[PDB]
Amino acid sequence: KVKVWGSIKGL
Amino acid sequence: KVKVWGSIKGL
Amino acid sequence: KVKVWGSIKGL
Amino acid sequence: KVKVWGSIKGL
Amino acid sequence: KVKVWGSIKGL
Amino acid sequence: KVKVWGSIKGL
Amino acid sequence: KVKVWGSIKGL
Amino acid sequence: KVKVWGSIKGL
Repeated sequence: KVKVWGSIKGL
Repeated sequence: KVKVWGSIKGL
Repeated sequence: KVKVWGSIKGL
Repeated sequence: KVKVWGSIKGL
Repeated sequence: KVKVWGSIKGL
Repeated sequence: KVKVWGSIKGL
Repeated sequence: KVKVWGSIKGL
Repeated sequence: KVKVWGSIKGL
């Protein structure tokens, strides 16, 4: 399993 | 702010 | 599946 | 207010 | 697909 | 910034 | 075990 | 950039 997390830069 | 969360399908 | 949500800063 | 919603294609 | 919709605040 | 972490299933 | 890590380009 | 590294279990 590969987790993805964060926020889109500039938005 | 635009959040991102989940997992990569097939991994 | 990687979900995306929120709102654009400053708008 | 400008909302954002969806999922990243291919993931 | 990541959808974007709304209106610009103050305009 | 959207980060990724995990391991490939079955390996 | 095969680890996966980093960040998605362009985000 | 999403790096991958390790070894296959049992081999």
